[PDB]
Amino acid sequence: HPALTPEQKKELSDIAHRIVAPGKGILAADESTGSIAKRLQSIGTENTEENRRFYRQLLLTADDRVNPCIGGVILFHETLYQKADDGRPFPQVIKSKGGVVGIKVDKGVVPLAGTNGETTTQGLDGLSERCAQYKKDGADFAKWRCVLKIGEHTPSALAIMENANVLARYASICQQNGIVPIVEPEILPDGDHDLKRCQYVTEKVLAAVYKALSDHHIYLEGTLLKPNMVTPGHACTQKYSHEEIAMATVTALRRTVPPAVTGVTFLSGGQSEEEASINLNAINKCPLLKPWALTFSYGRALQASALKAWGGKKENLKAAQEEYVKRALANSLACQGKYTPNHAY
Amino acid sequence: HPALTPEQKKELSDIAHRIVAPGKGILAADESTGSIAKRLQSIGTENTEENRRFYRQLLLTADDRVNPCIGGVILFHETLYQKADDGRPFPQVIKSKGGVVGIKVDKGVVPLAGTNGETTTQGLDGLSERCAQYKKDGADFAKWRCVLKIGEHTPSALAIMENANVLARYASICQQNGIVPIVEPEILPDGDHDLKRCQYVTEKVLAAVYKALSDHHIYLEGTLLKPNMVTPGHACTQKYSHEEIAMATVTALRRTVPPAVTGVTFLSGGQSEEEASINLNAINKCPLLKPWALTFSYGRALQASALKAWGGKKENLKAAQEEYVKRALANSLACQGKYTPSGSNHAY
Amino acid sequence: HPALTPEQKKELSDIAHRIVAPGKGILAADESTGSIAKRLQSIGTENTEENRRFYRQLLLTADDRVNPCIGGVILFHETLYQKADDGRPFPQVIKSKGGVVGIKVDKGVVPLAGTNGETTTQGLDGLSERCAQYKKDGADFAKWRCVLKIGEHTPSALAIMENANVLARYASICQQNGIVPIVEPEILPDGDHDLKRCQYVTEKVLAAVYKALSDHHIYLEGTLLKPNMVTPGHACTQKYSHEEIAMATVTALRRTVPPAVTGVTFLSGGQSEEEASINLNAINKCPLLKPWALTFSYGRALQASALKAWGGKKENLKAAQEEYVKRALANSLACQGKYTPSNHAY
Amino acid sequence: HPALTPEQKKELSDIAHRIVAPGKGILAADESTGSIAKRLQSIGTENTEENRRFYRQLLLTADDRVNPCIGGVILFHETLYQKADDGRPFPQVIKSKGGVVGIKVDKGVVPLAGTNGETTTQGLDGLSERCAQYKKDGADFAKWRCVLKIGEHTPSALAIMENANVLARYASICQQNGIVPIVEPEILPDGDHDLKRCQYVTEKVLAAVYKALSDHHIYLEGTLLKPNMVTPGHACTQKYSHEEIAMATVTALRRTVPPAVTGVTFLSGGQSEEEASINLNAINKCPLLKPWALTFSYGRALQASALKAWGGKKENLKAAQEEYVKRALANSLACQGKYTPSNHAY
Ligand SMILES: O=P(O)(O)Oc1ccc2cc(OP(=O)(O)O)ccc2c1
Ligand SMILES: O=P(O)(O)Oc1ccc2cc(OP(=O)(O)O)ccc2c1
Ligand SMILES: O=P(O)(O)Oc1ccc2cc(OP(=O)(O)O)ccc2c1
Ligand SMILES: O=P(O)(O)Oc1ccc2cc(OP(=O)(O)O)ccc2c1
Repeated sequence: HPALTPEQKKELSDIAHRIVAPGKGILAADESTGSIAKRLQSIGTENTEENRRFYRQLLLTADDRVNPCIGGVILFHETLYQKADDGRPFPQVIKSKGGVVGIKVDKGVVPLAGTNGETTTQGLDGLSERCAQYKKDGADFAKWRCVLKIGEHTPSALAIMENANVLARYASICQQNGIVPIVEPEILPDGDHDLKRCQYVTEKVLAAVYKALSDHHIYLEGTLLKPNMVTPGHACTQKYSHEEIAMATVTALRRTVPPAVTGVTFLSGGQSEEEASINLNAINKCPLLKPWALTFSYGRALQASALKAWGGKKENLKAAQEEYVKRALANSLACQGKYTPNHAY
Repeated sequence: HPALTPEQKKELSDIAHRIVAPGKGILAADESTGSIAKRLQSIGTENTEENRRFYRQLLLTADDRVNPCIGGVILFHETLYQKADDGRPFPQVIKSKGGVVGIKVDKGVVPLAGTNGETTTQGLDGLSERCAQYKKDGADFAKWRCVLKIGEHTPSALAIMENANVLARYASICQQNGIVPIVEPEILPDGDHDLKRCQYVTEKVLAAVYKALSDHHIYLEGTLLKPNMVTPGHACTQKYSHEEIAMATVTALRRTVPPAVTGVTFLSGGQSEEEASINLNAINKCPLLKPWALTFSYGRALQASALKAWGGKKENLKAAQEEYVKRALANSLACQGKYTPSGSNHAY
Repeated sequence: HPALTPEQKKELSDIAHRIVAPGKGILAADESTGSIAKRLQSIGTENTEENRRFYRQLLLTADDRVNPCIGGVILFHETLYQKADDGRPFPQVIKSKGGVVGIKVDKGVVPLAGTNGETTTQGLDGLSERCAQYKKDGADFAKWRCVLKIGEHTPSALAIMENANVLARYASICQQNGIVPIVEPEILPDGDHDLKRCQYVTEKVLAAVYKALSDHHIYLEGTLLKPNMVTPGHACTQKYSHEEIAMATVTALRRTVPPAVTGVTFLSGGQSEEEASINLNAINKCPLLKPWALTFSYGRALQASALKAWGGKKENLKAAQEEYVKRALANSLACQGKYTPSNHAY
Repeated sequence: HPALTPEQKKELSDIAHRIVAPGKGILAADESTGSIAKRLQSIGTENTEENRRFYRQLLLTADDRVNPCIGGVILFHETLYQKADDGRPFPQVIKSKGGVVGIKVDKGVVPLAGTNGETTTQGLDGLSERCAQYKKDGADFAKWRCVLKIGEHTPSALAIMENANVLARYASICQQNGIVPIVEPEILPDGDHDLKRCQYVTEKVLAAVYKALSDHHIYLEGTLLKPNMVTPGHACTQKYSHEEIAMATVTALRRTVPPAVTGVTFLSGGQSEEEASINLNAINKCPLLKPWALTFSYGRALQASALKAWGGKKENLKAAQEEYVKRALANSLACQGKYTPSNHAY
């Protein structure tokens, strides 16, 4: 009673490797209806199904310069079943440009009673049947987001254990259905903590994640990790260089992520488009041994400038697509250490 | 940042105590559509909504002799929103007879990959909103069933840990919504294992359950436990007395269940009606100290003869209700150690 | 492959029940040489082997009024091999008065690196052989003390897990050698935390303790628990009644201690002689259901006045023994709820 | 509350890297008195301190061809304080040849009650003081051996958790004293299980080991791992190539051992001299990515021919040393993948 056959393992490993192939990263376009509404609101655009469709089309149909930059695209359920103006389903559009289609499958955070505002994430019910259908409809990987926060009593032992366990359940169900799970334990940058505190918490969270994945018999070669970079908190007064951020990030990963993991696809969080590229580039130039692909799974850091240039106006299509292409090319170079605009750990 | 206020704790504790008050147990009538279908096929009756309504009505409207016997009734979702012939919602029927209304909220078992046929249970998604709605609609306690199996390499560490964890998540969400959770970690009797193997596994499962409930800040006084009795496997060749089953059961509970737990409501599993009554009565006569109510949460051990006597025929209503009443009375006496058919310590 | 046979289980259960039989508790006299030195220093007495022997003799040979009060006596290694003036080994003196002999077997606390001053406890190496010898030499139960502290980031997950685990190892070894283990996870009263914080930490620690005992296959009927009472911190500004202390303590125990545990023998900690008796009495009068004996395992709360009355002078023997008898009698009444000098909010 | 300062970290990391520098491995000569007795008995030699000293001297004073092969030497306590014929302490002999001195610090296995013959390991009591003394006396790394067995119900959850936890306690204490800990969770080859069963158990054990090291705040860059290679059981009838053994071994390590671990020093266990060299060579030629040194920490695989050529006779000194030197050279090439005498299926 092994969880997976050699054939199933090969399929998962091959998918995971395609997504993070050299020079490639992930466009994270899986904002739910409530979250994308706030993005559209920031440009005074109504949150209609058509406006959401057109915006996703804008990103997915950028010119072929993005093909070598984008190994995967994460979609929200609605977008997976939408079509471009030429009638092609968006999964077909993505594949025709050399991309793997991903689907976000979690159903949001819920409060953990007895904690200081901590959450876990729901979405396991009927997940297997959903994954089998998503697989039939063109998806080959999935995403599940857990959220943790650095504070006085947080993240607590309960929150670390519970989020690690539910990530492992999600990963197990995905792999039974031919879907590569992206494991996203995000530690929010909120607060005034410093770099080494983020590093400490990240190390503890990731140790818990991989012990849980082991307990649940997860095939690591058929997974990806989507962590926060190790950074000071948003309100931290002490300032750090990108090389220090890179060193703390790579050290934390080296202390917790088994080499069998196929790749690490960083979330951009609250970083600017340039900051996310500079940090990712510094991570890839960090002189330590890094036995996994180190690339991007960016939302805002790929979309910010495209969203503004668009402004909800059809005539700004080309201008908006150019901004996205410029960030896709930048981060493709960053994940190779080719982008130009220690014992203390 | 405590999970619950003193007012919320009092509500949950008062509910839990009402359900298992002396002489009272639970009617477990929460079979899902697929499971009740098998019950109806066994008496050649069609599985229609009306036949399900009629059958549930048959149990819930039995004469007032059941009132001091039934502290609680577990319903399936459909039944919570059905009505008796007089137009009364079934929850109002139950309450008017002194019972607390329960709702089963799990969404069935699912396979754990990498195990020898082991499962966990799903049903957490949107559970808080469901509990708030069920509370509004008259439910005060809930049920969630996890299933474990004694076998070669089972129950495994993973299966024990995961089922305990999901039970604790369910219990936490229930208590946030004023619903008393019934925690049901059922160890099936399938297999040829002997009595002391069942006792060992039951002790290990219950220790994991209560550590998980602690980790998730569960208020034990506002919970009930629905375990298997400790019995040999169905295929075991060695035979045991009811006194030995009782001693093994009470010993396992005394080694694992904190006295703050308000009550233990046993499942009947594959036991016959009489066997389940005799065993419960022996459990209550066991001379060891037992700091929780020890009563019943019975499905087939309350229903089997009523279902048969009914046979799907409206003219058999009174005869079917009489069979149910008889088992309700029997088990009311058994959960007091007062049941009669007339109506070594360190070896464990 | 059960850990114990029915015969080994009966032996352990019988011992545990003798120690905590109704009206009985434990004299904890197992201060090591460095700790008893501070006690003798407090009365201007030199810390010699003979002064330690004499002081322990004073306690162990008090008159027969203590016999129904004292179910057990915990000794330090040295004392287990000392003799009274009549030539009798101290274990024989204890047994002759109806007491079970206990031996402290831990080797003190050690720091946990990476923690905010937290410790675990050492003493497992060669413990099985030590237990076998102690059993031959008249001991039937043992004691092992872990120490946890309430503070900003303490007790940490690491400290709770590690102390629970080492207690389980100790208990397992003891039970293989016919010794009933007393499991002592002391949460110190140091600090300004309030009563509900102590209750919260005590509930979490004891849940960890009993999960570890389960994982290690410990026979609970052949164990005793020696916990702190649930009290405010020593420096807490909010004040509480003995009844609140009792309610918080009994509630924490009811939420964590399986009924199979044979007895709970409270440590006195920093409490005065009278405070420790009043609190134990209030615990036994608490109206909730308590399915285990609730009695005492007291050091200073049985010894403080005896030590002062002695003052190191052999001519104060009887006066000092009288002070210990008075506290033994007080606490025997208290563990029955017979001593006189909403639960949903917990 | 960080466990170590940057300076303490630098020292441990520097030591760890010196031991497993390219081409180098470890001579494991830390057999205790009882275990070396079995070795000497197999060559008809009396187990006296002098014969133990002479045999250890024979190994430690082998000619300078072993200097680039031997990065560290593990000694038993007795040997750390013995001297060569010329009066030089053995630690000075080792260092004068470019070797780091190691000390075995565990006190052997003890049974876990309630298990099917499983053990944990003892040795924590007073370990901090022992480590500080050993550091003073020339040791810079240590070894602690836990033993697990593949059987019907083994290794159990209890055995895995407890051995991982005690290994982490040992590692923590070592690092507080400037000693690099070698963590040895040996899964025995006993039994008739196949290669994938060993791989499965090895992955589960190592995942538990590294979670425990994380919980105890262990600095992984200042540690080494001494695991079993992944092999079929001794009584398994199915046959495997060295390339399959290598693939299963590297796959297991890639799934569990964080890249920050400085090196993996395989135990030889029951393997012959040639088999252990050939397997280590195939491990280093395995085409998968390996972010740690993969070298040897060998006892009998370095000593077997030398012990037999010696036969307890002083006049066989040079013939015996020659056999040891030949195996040090062989394994130095093997840990470089230069010794000569589908992946989804794992
Ligand atoms: O809860 P929902 O809004 O439905 O899901 C989310 C939540 C956060 C996200 C963040 C993203 O950017 P990045 O931080 O991954 O780079 C991209 C997509 C995201 C989708
Ligand atoms: O999965 P479902 O069938 O929908 O839910 C179930 C499963 C098992 C049951 C067993 C019962 O009898 P007892 O074993 O509690 O006495 C009573 C109700 C039950 C309901
Ligand atoms: O560390 P050592 O000194 O060797 O052992 C101790 C430590 C604390 C003690 C406290 C006591 O009083 P109580 O708290 O048990 O009532 C009695 C004996 C004690 C012995
Ligand atoms: O129990 P003790 O005898 O005191 O210690 C041991 C036990 C096993 C050993 C195995 C060795 O060979 P290898 O398996 O490390 O290659 C070398 C030294 C060993 C020492």
